[PDB]
Amino acid sequence: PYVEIIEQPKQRGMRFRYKCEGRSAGSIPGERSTDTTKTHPTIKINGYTGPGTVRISLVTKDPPHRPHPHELVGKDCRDGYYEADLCPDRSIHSFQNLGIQCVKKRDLEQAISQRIQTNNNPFHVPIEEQRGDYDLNAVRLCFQVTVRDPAGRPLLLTPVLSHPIFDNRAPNTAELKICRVNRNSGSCLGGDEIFLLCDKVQKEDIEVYFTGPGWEARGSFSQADVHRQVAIVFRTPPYADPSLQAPVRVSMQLRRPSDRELSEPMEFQYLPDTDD
Amino acid sequence: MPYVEIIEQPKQRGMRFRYKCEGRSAGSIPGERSTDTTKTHPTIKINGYTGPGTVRISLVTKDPPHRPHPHELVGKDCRDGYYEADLCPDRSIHSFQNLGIQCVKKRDLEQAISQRIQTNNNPFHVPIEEQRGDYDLNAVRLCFQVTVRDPAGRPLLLTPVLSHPIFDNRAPNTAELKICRVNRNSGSCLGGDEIFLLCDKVQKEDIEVYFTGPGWEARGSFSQADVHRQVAIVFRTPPYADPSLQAPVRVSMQLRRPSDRELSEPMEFQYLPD
DNA sequence: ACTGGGAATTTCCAGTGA
DNA sequence: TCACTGGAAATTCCCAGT
Repeated sequence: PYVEIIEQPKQRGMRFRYKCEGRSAGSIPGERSTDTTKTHPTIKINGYTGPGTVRISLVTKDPPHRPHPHELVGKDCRDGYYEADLCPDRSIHSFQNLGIQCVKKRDLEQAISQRIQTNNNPFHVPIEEQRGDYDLNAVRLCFQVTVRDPAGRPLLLTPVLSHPIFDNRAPNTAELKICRVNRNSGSCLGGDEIFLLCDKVQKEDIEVYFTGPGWEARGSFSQADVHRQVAIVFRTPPYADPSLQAPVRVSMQLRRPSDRELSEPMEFQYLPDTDD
Repeated sequence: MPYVEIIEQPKQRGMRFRYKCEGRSAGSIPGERSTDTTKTHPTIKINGYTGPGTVRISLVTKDPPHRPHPHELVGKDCRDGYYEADLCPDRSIHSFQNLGIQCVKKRDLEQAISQRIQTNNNPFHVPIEEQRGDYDLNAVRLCFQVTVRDPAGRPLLLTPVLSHPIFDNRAPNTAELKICRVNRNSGSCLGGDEIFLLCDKVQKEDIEVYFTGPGWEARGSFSQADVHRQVAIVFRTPPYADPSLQAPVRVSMQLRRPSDRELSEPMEFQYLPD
Protein backbone atom coordinates (compact mmCIF):
# COMPACT_ATOMS: atom_id res chain seq x y z
CA PRO A 1 0.00 0.00 0.00
CA TYR A 2 0.90 3.70 -0.30
CA VAL A 3 -0.38 7.10 0.84
CA GLU A 4 -1.75 9.79 -1.47
CA ILE A 5 -2.58 13.39 -0.55
CA ILE A 6 -5.98 14.12 -2.11
CA GLU A 7 -6.32 17.54 -0.47
CA GLN A 8 -3.11 19.51 0.08
CA PRO A 9 -2.87 22.14 2.86
CA LYS A 10 -3.41 25.76 1.83
CA GLN A 11 0.06 27.21 1.22
CA ARG A 12 -0.47 30.89 2.08
CA GLY A 13 -2.57 33.10 4.37
CA MET A 14 -1.70 31.49 7.73
CA ARG A 15 0.40 33.10 10.46
CA PHE A 16 2.63 30.75 12.47
CA ARG A 17 1.96 31.53 16.15
CA TYR A 18 4.58 31.77 18.89
CA LYS A 19 4.21 30.00 22.24
CA CYS A 20 4.02 33.44 23.89
CA GLU A 21 0.76 34.22 22.04
CA GLY A 22 -0.94 31.36 23.91
CA ARG A 23 -3.63 30.32 21.43
CA SER A 24 -2.62 26.95 19.96
CA ALA A 25 -2.14 27.90 16.29
CA GLY A 26 -5.56 27.52 14.65
CA SER A 27 -6.27 24.92 11.94
CA ILE A 28 -4.53 24.45 8.58
CA PRO A 29 -7.28 24.52 5.89
CA GLY A 30 -7.38 22.44 2.70
CA GLU A 31 -6.24 23.87 -0.64
CA ARG A 32 -9.81 24.11 -2.01
CA SER A 33 -11.31 25.49 1.21
CA THR A 34 -13.77 28.40 1.32
CA ASP A 35 -16.12 30.08 3.81
CA THR A 36 -19.06 28.25 2.18
CA THR A 37 -17.32 24.86 1.96
CA LYS A 38 -14.65 24.29 4.62
CA THR A 39 -12.09 21.57 3.86
CA HIS A 40 -9.03 20.13 5.59
CA PRO A 41 -5.76 18.32 4.64
CA THR A 42 -6.82 14.84 3.49
CA ILE A 43 -4.96 11.64 2.61
CA LYS A 44 -6.00 8.38 0.97
CA ILE A 45 -4.46 4.98 1.72
CA ASN A 46 -4.39 2.95 -1.50
CA GLY A 47 -4.34 -0.85 -1.21
CA TYR A 48 -5.42 -1.07 2.44
CA THR A 49 -8.55 -0.56 4.51
CA GLY A 50 -8.39 -1.64 8.16
CA PRO A 51 -6.70 -0.78 11.51
CA GLY A 52 -3.85 1.72 11.36
CA THR A 53 -2.24 4.82 12.86
CA VAL A 54 -0.83 8.02 11.37
CA ARG A 55 1.89 10.39 12.54
CA ILE A 56 2.05 13.84 10.96
CA SER A 57 5.28 15.80 11.43
CA LEU A 58 6.95 18.94 10.09
CA VAL A 59 9.97 18.65 7.78
CA THR A 60 12.00 21.24 5.85
CA LYS A 61 10.96 22.48 2.40
CA ASP A 62 14.22 21.48 0.71
CA PRO A 63 16.13 18.14 0.78
CA PRO A 64 17.36 16.57 2.90
CA HIS A 65 13.92 16.64 4.51
CA ARG A 66 15.17 17.17 8.06
CA PRO A 67 12.69 17.51 10.98
CA HIS A 68 11.66 21.16 11.25
CA PRO A 69 12.25 23.06 14.54
CA HIS A 70 8.61 24.26 14.46
CA GLU A 71 5.86 22.25 16.16
CA LEU A 72 2.49 20.88 15.16
CA VAL A 73 0.05 21.81 17.94
CA GLY A 74 -3.59 20.93 18.54
CA LYS A 75 -5.60 17.84 19.51
CA ASP A 76 -3.59 14.59 19.50
CA CYS A 77 -0.32 16.53 19.11
CA ARG A 78 2.67 15.92 21.38
CA ASP A 79 6.34 16.92 21.10
CA GLY A 80 5.59 18.79 17.86
CA TYR A 81 3.84 15.95 15.97
CA TYR A 82 0.30 14.62 15.54
CA GLU A 83 -0.41 10.94 16.26
CA ALA A 84 -3.72 9.07 16.33
CA ASP A 85 -5.70 6.15 14.87
CA LEU A 86 -7.08 5.98 11.35
CA CYS A 87 -10.68 4.84 10.86
CA PRO A 88 -10.60 1.13 9.84
CA ASP A 89 -13.81 1.46 7.77
CA ARG A 90 -12.52 4.17 5.39
CA SER A 91 -9.46 4.73 3.20
CA ILE A 92 -9.86 8.55 3.24
CA HIS A 93 -8.76 10.51 6.32
CA SER A 94 -8.87 14.25 7.07
CA PHE A 95 -7.17 16.30 9.81
CA GLN A 96 -9.21 19.23 11.10
CA ASN A 97 -7.05 20.78 13.84
CA LEU A 98 -3.43 20.99 12.66
CA GLY A 99 -1.75 24.21 13.82
CA ILE A 100 1.85 25.41 13.41
CA GLN A 101 3.69 26.86 16.40
CA CYS A 102 6.94 28.59 15.43
CA VAL A 103 10.00 28.28 17.66
CA LYS A 104 12.28 31.26 18.35
CA LYS A 105 15.75 31.34 16.79
CA ARG A 106 17.20 31.34 20.33
CA ASP A 107 15.39 28.05 21.05
CA LEU A 108 16.36 26.41 17.74
CA GLU A 109 19.10 24.15 19.13
CA GLN A 110 16.78 22.90 21.88
CA ALA A 111 13.96 22.26 19.39
CA ILE A 112 16.18 20.15 17.11
CA SER A 113 17.39 18.22 20.17
CA GLN A 114 13.75 17.38 20.99
CA ARG A 115 13.16 16.18 17.40
CA ILE A 116 16.03 13.69 17.72
CA GLN A 117 15.17 12.67 21.29
CA THR A 118 11.53 11.94 20.38
CA ASN A 119 12.60 9.94 17.28
CA ASN A 120 10.95 12.53 15.02
CA ASN A 121 13.10 12.11 11.91
CA PRO A 122 10.95 10.48 9.16
CA PHE A 123 13.73 10.33 6.53
CA HIS A 124 16.42 9.27 9.03
CA VAL A 125 18.74 12.15 8.10
CA PRO A 126 22.19 11.94 9.82
CA ILE A 127 22.85 14.50 12.57
CA GLU A 128 25.82 15.80 10.54
CA GLU A 129 23.48 16.93 7.74
CA GLN A 130 21.05 18.49 10.24
CA ARG A 131 23.53 21.31 10.83
CA GLY A 132 22.99 24.23 8.46
CA ASP A 133 20.41 26.99 8.18
CA TYR A 134 16.66 26.42 8.49
CA ASP A 135 13.96 28.29 6.59
CA LEU A 136 11.66 29.16 9.50
CA ASN A 137 9.04 30.63 7.13
CA ALA A 138 8.30 27.35 5.31
CA VAL A 139 7.39 23.79 6.35
CA ARG A 140 6.05 20.60 4.77
CA LEU A 141 3.62 18.17 6.38
CA CYS A 142 5.00 14.62 6.47
CA PHE A 143 2.38 11.86 6.71
CA GLN A 144 3.69 8.63 8.23
CA VAL A 145 1.04 5.90 8.09
CA THR A 146 1.44 2.53 9.83
CA VAL A 147 -0.93 -0.21 8.63
CA ARG A 148 -0.97 -4.03 8.96
CA ASP A 149 0.36 -6.56 6.44
CA PRO A 150 -1.85 -9.57 5.43
CA ALA A 151 -0.17 -11.56 8.23
CA GLY A 152 -1.30 -8.83 10.67
CA ARG A 153 2.06 -7.28 11.60
CA PRO A 154 2.71 -3.47 11.75
CA LEU A 155 3.84 -2.08 8.38
CA LEU A 156 5.21 1.46 8.03
CA LEU A 157 4.35 2.88 4.60
CA THR A 158 6.66 5.26 2.72
CA PRO A 159 6.29 8.84 4.10
CA VAL A 160 4.57 11.35 1.79
CA LEU A 161 5.25 15.10 1.81
CA SER A 162 2.74 17.92 1.32
CA HIS A 163 3.34 21.09 -0.67
CA PRO A 164 5.13 23.84 1.36
CA ILE A 165 3.13 25.86 3.89
CA PHE A 166 4.35 29.45 4.23
CA ASP A 167 4.21 31.89 7.15
CA ASN A 168 2.19 34.92 5.99
CA ARG A 169 4.70 37.22 7.74
CA ALA A 170 7.28 36.39 5.04
CA PRO A 171 6.99 38.87 2.10
CA ASN A 172 8.99 36.69 -0.30
CA THR A 173 6.19 34.09 -0.40
CA ALA A 174 3.15 36.15 0.70
CA GLU A 175 0.06 36.84 -1.40
CA LEU A 176 0.46 40.03 -3.43
CA LYS A 177 -2.26 42.63 -2.79
CA ILE A 178 -2.90 46.11 -4.15
CA CYS A 179 -4.72 48.05 -1.41
CA ARG A 180 -5.04 51.55 -2.88
CA VAL A 181 -4.05 53.36 -6.10
CA ASN A 182 -4.36 57.07 -6.88
CA ARG A 183 -4.76 56.76 -10.66
CA ASN A 184 -6.37 54.13 -12.91
CA SER A 185 -6.08 55.85 -16.31
CA GLY A 186 -3.28 57.48 -18.30
CA SER A 187 -1.89 58.55 -21.67
CA CYS A 188 -1.07 55.82 -24.21
CA LEU A 189 2.35 57.54 -24.39
CA GLY A 190 2.99 56.44 -20.77
CA GLY A 191 5.00 58.32 -18.13
CA ASP A 192 2.09 59.03 -15.75
CA GLU A 193 3.11 58.89 -12.08
CA ILE A 194 1.12 56.45 -9.94
CA PHE A 195 1.12 56.00 -6.16
CA LEU A 196 0.30 52.40 -5.19
CA LEU A 197 -0.25 51.11 -1.65
CA CYS A 198 0.21 47.36 -1.18
CA ASP A 199 0.79 44.64 1.39
CA LYS A 200 4.44 44.27 2.43
CA VAL A 201 6.76 43.55 -0.52
CA GLN A 202 10.53 43.34 -0.92
CA LYS A 203 11.82 46.32 -2.91
CA GLU A 204 14.37 44.17 -4.81
CA ASP A 205 11.76 41.56 -5.81
CA ILE A 206 8.68 43.46 -7.01
CA GLU A 207 7.25 44.68 -10.33
CA VAL A 208 4.10 46.40 -11.57
CA TYR A 209 2.88 44.36 -14.53
CA PHE A 210 0.55 45.68 -17.26
CA THR A 211 -1.06 43.16 -19.64
CA GLY A 212 -3.54 42.79 -22.48
CA PRO A 213 -4.05 40.30 -25.37
CA GLY A 214 -0.50 39.61 -26.61
CA TRP A 215 0.94 42.63 -24.76
CA GLU A 216 3.00 43.01 -21.60
CA ALA A 217 4.86 45.93 -20.04
CA ARG A 218 6.19 47.02 -16.65
CA GLY A 219 5.94 50.18 -14.55
CA SER A 220 9.16 52.18 -14.26
CA PHE A 221 10.67 52.69 -10.79
CA SER A 222 13.80 52.12 -8.69
CA GLN A 223 14.27 50.42 -5.31
CA ALA A 224 14.35 53.95 -3.83
CA ASP A 225 10.72 54.42 -4.97
CA VAL A 226 9.48 51.59 -2.72
CA HIS A 227 8.53 53.21 0.60
CA ARG A 228 8.83 51.00 3.70
CA GLN A 229 7.79 47.89 1.74
CA VAL A 230 4.15 49.03 1.47
CA ALA A 231 4.09 51.77 -1.20
CA ILE A 232 5.41 52.09 -4.76
CA VAL A 233 5.69 55.30 -6.79
CA PHE A 234 6.16 54.39 -10.46
CA ARG A 235 5.65 55.67 -14.00
CA THR A 236 3.28 53.92 -16.43
CA PRO A 237 4.86 52.29 -19.51
CA PRO A 238 3.69 53.37 -23.00
CA TYR A 239 0.87 51.30 -24.48
CA ALA A 240 1.55 49.17 -27.58
CA ASP A 241 -0.40 51.67 -29.71
CA PRO A 242 0.64 55.37 -29.30
CA SER A 243 -2.14 56.66 -31.57
CA LEU A 244 -5.19 55.41 -29.64
CA GLN A 245 -8.46 56.87 -30.94
CA ALA A 246 -10.45 55.63 -27.92
CA PRO A 247 -9.65 54.31 -24.38
CA VAL A 248 -8.38 50.74 -24.01
CA ARG A 249 -8.81 48.63 -20.87
CA VAL A 250 -5.75 46.71 -19.68
CA SER A 251 -4.92 44.78 -16.51
CA MET A 252 -2.47 46.06 -13.90
CA GLN A 253 -1.11 43.82 -11.15
CA LEU A 254 1.86 43.38 -8.83
CA ARG A 255 4.32 40.69 -9.94
CA ARG A 256 7.06 39.01 -7.90
CA PRO A 257 9.81 37.89 -10.37
CA SER A 258 11.34 35.28 -8.05
CA ASP A 259 8.33 32.92 -8.13
CA ARG A 260 6.32 34.77 -10.82
CA GLU A 261 3.45 35.31 -8.35
CA LEU A 262 0.72 37.76 -9.39
CA SER A 263 -1.74 39.92 -7.49
CA GLU A 264 -5.39 40.00 -8.49
CA PRO A 265 -5.71 42.12 -11.69
CA MET A 266 -7.02 45.68 -11.62
CA GLU A 267 -8.54 47.70 -14.49
CA PHE A 268 -6.40 50.44 -16.03
CA GLN A 269 -7.48 52.52 -19.04
CA TYR A 270 -4.99 53.90 -21.54
CA LEU A 271 -6.36 57.10 -23.11
CA PRO A 272 -5.73 58.95 -26.41
CA ASP A 273 -3.18 61.78 -26.20
CA THR A 274 -3.79 64.77 -28.49
CA ASP A 275 -0.45 66.53 -27.92
CA ASP A 276 1.98 67.52 -25.15
CA MET B 1 29.91 80.25 43.03
CA PRO B 2 30.81 79.34 39.40
CA TYR B 3 28.00 77.80 37.32
CA VAL B 4 27.40 75.69 34.23
CA GLU B 5 25.78 77.05 31.07
CA ILE B 6 24.47 74.91 28.20
CA ILE B 7 25.57 76.80 25.07
CA GLU B 8 24.69 73.89 22.74
CA GLN B 9 21.61 71.86 23.68
CA PRO B 10 21.25 68.28 22.30
CA LYS B 11 18.99 67.73 19.29
CA GLN B 12 15.60 66.58 20.58
CA ARG B 13 14.30 64.48 17.67
CA GLY B 14 15.79 62.14 15.07
CA MET B 15 18.08 59.82 17.06
CA ARG B 16 17.25 56.23 18.03
CA PHE B 17 17.97 54.88 21.49
CA ARG B 18 19.91 51.65 20.88
CA TYR B 19 19.55 48.33 22.69
CA LYS B 20 22.56 46.48 24.13
CA CYS B 21 21.97 43.80 21.46
CA GLU B 22 22.81 46.41 18.79
CA GLY B 23 26.27 47.05 20.28
CA ARG B 24 28.33 48.53 23.13
CA SER B 25 28.33 52.07 21.69
CA ALA B 26 25.18 53.85 20.50
CA GLY B 27 26.57 56.66 18.32
CA SER B 28 26.81 60.30 19.44
CA ILE B 29 24.04 62.73 20.41
CA PRO B 30 24.15 65.73 17.98
CA GLY B 31 23.71 69.38 18.95
CA GLU B 32 20.45 71.14 18.09
CA ARG B 33 22.20 73.30 15.46
CA SER B 34 23.87 70.31 13.76
CA THR B 35 23.42 70.17 9.97
CA ASP B 36 25.76 67.37 8.79
CA THR B 37 28.08 69.90 7.09
CA THR B 38 28.26 71.71 10.44
CA LYS B 39 28.35 68.69 12.76
CA THR B 40 27.92 69.96 16.33
CA HIS B 41 27.61 68.23 19.72
CA PRO B 42 26.24 69.08 23.22
CA THR B 43 28.52 71.66 24.83
CA ILE B 44 28.68 73.49 28.16
CA LYS B 45 30.35 76.68 29.37
CA ILE B 46 31.68 76.89 32.93
CA ASN B 47 31.42 80.56 33.93
CA GLY B 48 33.77 81.81 36.65
CA TYR B 49 36.29 78.95 36.75
CA THR B 50 39.04 77.37 34.66
CA GLY B 51 41.36 74.59 35.84
CA PRO B 52 41.25 70.90 36.96
CA GLY B 53 38.03 69.18 37.99
CA THR B 54 35.46 66.61 36.86
CA VAL B 55 32.27 66.50 34.80
CA ARG B 56 29.62 63.80 35.16
CA ILE B 57 26.74 63.50 32.70
CA SER B 58 23.76 61.31 33.59
CA LEU B 59 20.25 60.66 32.29
CA VAL B 60 17.26 61.86 34.31
CA THR B 61 13.51 61.73 33.67
CA LYS B 62 11.90 64.35 31.43
CA ASP B 63 9.44 65.49 34.11
CA PRO B 64 10.14 66.42 37.78
CA PRO B 65 11.10 65.09 40.17
CA HIS B 66 14.12 64.42 37.96
CA ARG B 67 14.69 60.79 38.95
CA PRO B 68 17.67 58.85 37.46
CA HIS B 69 16.52 57.25 34.20
CA PRO B 70 16.73 53.44 33.68
CA HIS B 71 18.43 54.03 30.30
CA GLU B 72 22.22 54.22 30.08
CA LEU B 73 24.70 56.70 28.65
CA VAL B 74 27.34 54.76 26.69
CA GLY B 75 30.51 55.65 24.78
CA LYS B 76 33.90 57.17 25.62
CA ASP B 77 34.47 57.68 29.37
CA CYS B 78 31.10 56.10 30.18
CA ARG B 79 30.62 53.52 32.94
CA ASP B 80 27.58 52.18 34.82
CA GLY B 81 25.25 54.26 32.62
CA TYR B 82 26.87 57.68 33.12
CA TYR B 83 29.68 59.70 31.55
CA GLU B 84 32.54 60.85 33.79
CA ALA B 85 35.85 62.40 32.72
CA ASP B 86 38.46 64.97 33.77
CA LEU B 87 37.53 68.58 33.05
CA CYS B 88 39.89 70.17 30.50
CA PRO B 89 42.17 72.57 32.49
CA ASP B 90 42.89 74.85 29.52
CA ARG B 91 39.41 75.67 28.20
CA SER B 92 36.17 76.76 29.88
CA ILE B 93 34.15 75.32 26.95
CA HIS B 94 33.57 71.57 26.85
CA SER B 95 32.11 69.40 24.07
CA PHE B 96 30.86 65.82 24.39
CA GLN B 97 31.17 64.10 21.03
CA ASN B 98 30.47 60.43 21.85
CA LEU B 99 27.34 60.39 24.03
CA GLY B 100 25.07 57.44 23.16
CA ILE B 101 21.74 56.48 24.74
CA GLN B 102 21.36 52.75 25.37
CA CYS B 103 17.76 51.79 26.19
CA VAL B 104 17.06 49.05 28.73
CA LYS B 105 14.32 46.49 28.03
CA LYS B 106 11.02 46.87 29.89
CA ARG B 107 11.56 43.61 31.81
CA ASP B 108 14.98 44.80 33.08
CA LEU B 109 13.55 48.06 34.45
CA GLU B 110 13.80 47.16 38.16
CA GLN B 111 17.39 45.94 37.68
CA ALA B 112 18.40 49.18 35.95
CA ILE B 113 16.98 51.39 38.71
CA SER B 114 18.78 49.26 41.31
CA GLN B 115 22.06 49.98 39.50
CA ARG B 116 21.34 53.73 39.52
CA ILE B 117 20.83 53.67 43.29
CA GLN B 118 23.85 51.40 43.87
CA THR B 119 26.17 53.69 41.88
CA ASN B 120 24.98 56.86 43.66
CA ASN B 121 23.59 58.08 40.33
CA ASN B 122 20.88 60.41 41.64
CA PRO B 123 21.78 64.07 40.84
CA PHE B 124 18.75 65.57 42.60
CA HIS B 125 18.82 63.11 45.52
CA VAL B 126 15.24 61.92 44.97
CA PRO B 127 14.06 59.49 47.73
CA ILE B 128 13.80 55.82 46.70
CA GLU B 129 10.07 55.99 47.54
CA GLU B 130 9.48 58.02 44.36
CA GLN B 131 11.53 55.74 42.07
CA ARG B 132 8.86 53.03 41.65
CA GLY B 133 6.19 54.63 39.42
CA ASP B 134 5.95 54.97 35.64
CA TYR B 135 9.02 55.89 33.59
CA ASP B 136 8.72 57.48 30.16
CA LEU B 137 11.19 55.23 28.33
CA ASN B 138 10.95 57.34 25.15
CA ALA B 139 12.40 60.54 26.66
CA VAL B 140 15.41 61.56 28.77
CA ARG B 141 17.27 64.69 29.84
CA LEU B 142 21.03 65.09 30.16
CA CYS B 143 22.14 66.20 33.63
CA PHE B 144 25.50 68.02 33.75
CA GLN B 145 27.21 67.66 37.14
CA VAL B 146 30.47 69.61 37.28
CA THR B 147 32.91 69.56 40.19
CA VAL B 148 35.54 72.31 40.38
CA ARG B 149 38.16 73.16 43.04
CA ASP B 150 38.50 75.93 45.59
CA PRO B 151 41.95 77.61 45.94
CA ALA B 152 43.07 74.90 48.40
CA GLY B 153 41.84 72.05 46.17
CA ARG B 154 38.57 71.28 47.97
CA PRO B 155 35.93 69.82 45.57
CA LEU B 156 33.10 72.28 44.88
CA LEU B 157 30.01 70.67 43.34
CA LEU B 158 28.29 73.19 41.05
CA THR B 159 24.50 73.14 40.76
CA PRO B 160 23.40 70.42 38.27
CA VAL B 161 21.86 71.71 35.02
CA LEU B 162 19.36 69.88 32.80
CA SER B 163 19.29 69.81 29.00
CA HIS B 164 16.19 69.89 26.83
CA PRO B 165 14.58 66.40 26.47
CA ILE B 166 15.87 63.85 23.95
CA PHE B 167 13.23 61.64 22.32
CA ASP B 168 13.65 58.11 20.95
CA ASN B 169 13.17 58.18 17.16
CA ARG B 170 12.30 54.46 17.03
CA ALA B 171 9.33 54.96 19.39
CA PRO B 172 6.02 55.67 17.57
CA ASN B 173 4.74 58.66 19.54
CA THR B 174 8.09 60.47 19.89
CA ALA B 175 9.47 59.90 16.38
CA GLU B 176 10.35 62.81 14.11
CA LEU B 177 7.38 63.76 11.90
CA LYS B 178 8.49 63.72 8.26
CA ILE B 179 6.62 64.00 4.97
CA CYS B 180 8.65 61.93 2.48
CA ARG B 181 6.59 62.31 -0.71
CA VAL B 182 3.23 63.53 -2.06
CA ASN B 183 1.50 62.89 -5.40
CA ARG B 184 0.79 66.61 -5.88
CA ASN B 185 1.55 69.96 -4.22
CA SER B 186 -1.30 72.01 -5.70
CA GLY B 187 -5.09 71.82 -6.08
CA SER B 188 -8.38 73.72 -6.38
CA CYS B 189 -9.38 76.31 -3.77
CA LEU B 190 -12.70 74.46 -3.47
CA GLY B 191 -10.70 71.56 -1.97
CA GLY B 192 -11.56 67.85 -2.09
CA ASP B 193 -8.43 66.82 -4.03
CA GLU B 194 -7.09 63.39 -3.07
CA ILE B 195 -3.51 63.39 -1.73
CA PHE B 196 -1.38 60.27 -1.32
CA LEU B 197 1.22 61.19 1.31
CA LEU B 198 4.18 58.97 2.23
CA CYS B 199 5.66 59.60 5.68
CA ASP B 200 7.78 58.18 8.49
CA LYS B 201 6.00 55.99 11.05
CA VAL B 202 2.87 57.60 12.53
CA GLN B 203 0.06 56.36 14.77
CA LYS B 204 -3.32 56.50 13.01
CA GLU B 205 -5.09 57.50 16.25
CA ASP B 206 -2.70 60.43 16.77
CA ILE B 207 -2.02 62.16 13.44
CA GLU B 208 -3.51 64.88 11.26
CA VAL B 209 -2.52 66.90 8.20
CA TYR B 210 -2.29 70.56 9.12
CA PHE B 211 -2.71 73.30 6.49
CA THR B 212 -1.74 76.84 7.55
CA GLY B 213 -1.27 80.27 5.95
CA PRO B 214 -1.20 83.99 6.95
CA GLY B 215 -4.24 84.00 9.26
CA TRP B 216 -5.77 80.69 8.12
CA GLU B 217 -5.99 77.13 9.45
CA ALA B 218 -7.53 73.91 8.09
CA ARG B 219 -7.11 70.13 8.22
CA GLY B 220 -6.94 67.29 5.70
CA SER B 221 -9.96 64.99 5.65
CA PHE B 222 -9.40 61.29 6.33
CA SER B 223 -10.30 58.45 8.72
CA GLN B 224 -7.98 56.11 10.64
CA ALA B 225 -8.67 53.46 7.98
CA ASP B 226 -6.93 55.75 5.45
CA VAL B 227 -3.58 55.43 7.26
CA HIS B 228 -1.75 52.56 5.54
CA ARG B 229 0.67 50.56 7.71
CA GLN B 230 1.61 53.73 9.64
CA VAL B 231 3.65 55.14 6.72
CA ALA B 232 1.09 56.54 4.27
CA ILE B 233 -2.03 58.71 4.43
CA VAL B 234 -4.73 59.16 1.80
CA PHE B 235 -6.69 62.35 2.49
CA ARG B 236 -8.76 65.06 0.81
CA THR B 237 -7.52 68.67 0.78
CA PRO B 238 -9.67 71.19 2.74
CA PRO B 239 -11.29 74.17 0.94
CA TYR B 240 -9.29 77.40 1.11
CA ALA B 241 -10.98 80.45 2.66
CA ASP B 242 -11.60 82.04 -0.76
CA PRO B 243 -13.58 79.85 -3.26
CA SER B 244 -13.01 82.49 -5.97
CA LEU B 245 -9.34 83.33 -5.30
CA GLN B 246 -8.51 84.48 -8.87
CA ALA B 247 -4.72 84.10 -8.43
CA PRO B 248 -2.65 81.19 -6.96
CA VAL B 249 -1.90 81.28 -3.21
CA ARG B 250 0.69 79.14 -1.42
CA VAL B 251 0.24 77.58 2.03
CA SER B 252 2.12 75.23 4.36
CA MET B 253 1.20 71.56 4.78
CA GLN B 254 2.47 69.69 7.84
CA LEU B 255 1.97 66.45 9.73
CA ARG B 256 0.76 67.22 13.26
CA ARG B 257 0.72 64.91 16.28
CA PRO B 258 -2.11 66.29 18.52
CA SER B 259 -0.82 64.53 21.66
CA ASP B 260 2.30 66.73 21.96
CA ARG B 261 1.51 69.32 19.25
CA GLU B 262 4.68 68.45 17.29
CA LEU B 263 4.89 69.38 13.60
CA SER B 264 6.84 68.10 10.61
CA GLU B 265 8.87 70.48 8.47
CA PRO B 266 6.35 72.38 6.25
CA MET B 267 5.74 71.31 2.66
CA GLU B 268 4.52 73.95 0.21
CA PHE B 269 1.00 73.56 -1.18
CA GLN B 270 -0.53 75.83 -3.83
CA TYR B 271 -4.26 76.56 -4.01
CA LEU B 272 -5.46 77.37 -7.54
CA PRO B 273 -8.55 79.23 -8.91
CA ASP B 274 -11.29 76.81 -10.04
C1' DA C 1 -11.02 30.38 25.68
C1' DC C 2 -9.96 30.32 20.69
C1' DT C 3 -8.95 33.15 16.57
C1' DG C 4 -7.88 37.36 12.52
C1' DG C 5 -4.97 41.12 12.27
C1' DG C 6 -2.47 45.66 13.50
C1' DA C 7 1.19 47.39 15.88
C1' DA C 8 4.62 47.90 19.88
C1' DT C 9 9.01 46.08 21.29
C1' DT C 10 13.26 44.06 20.43
C1' DT C 11 16.70 42.09 17.23
C1' DC C 12 19.14 41.68 13.17
C1' DC C 13 21.55 43.29 8.84
C1' DA C 14 23.37 45.51 4.49
C1' DG C 15 25.78 49.43 2.99
C1' DT C 16 28.49 53.17 3.80
C1' DG C 17 31.92 56.25 2.02
C1' DA C 18 35.75 55.62 4.24
C1' DT D 1 38.35 49.82 8.60
C1' DC D 2 34.38 49.30 10.45
C1' DA D 3 31.50 51.65 14.10
C1' DC D 4 27.33 54.04 12.46
C1' DT D 5 22.70 54.75 9.78
C1' DG D 6 18.36 53.49 8.61
C1' DG D 7 15.67 49.53 6.72
C1' DA D 8 13.98 45.11 7.63
C1' DA D 9 12.78 41.11 10.40
C1' DA D 10 11.61 38.74 14.47
C1' DT D 11 8.99 38.52 18.79
C1' DT D 12 5.49 40.10 21.93
C1' DC D 13 1.34 42.29 23.01
C1' DC D 14 -3.41 43.69 22.57
C1' DC D 15 -8.17 44.70 20.87
C1' DA D 16 -12.20 42.99 18.88
C1' DG D 17 -14.92 40.06 17.70
C1' DT D 18 -17.05 34.45 18.30
